[PDB]
Amino acid sequence: GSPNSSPASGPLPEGWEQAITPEGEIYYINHKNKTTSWLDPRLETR
Repeated sequence: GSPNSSPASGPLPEGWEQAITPEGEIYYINHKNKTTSWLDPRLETR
């Protein structure tokens, strides 16, 4: 969905980038206050 279909249904807004910890566990990074959280992705779907 290059044009948008994909980076629009599961994008990563500035302040929420997905990555992996040195341990290898997958988690989300909050650059807003430099903190680590395991809460569902940005959009998720509350």
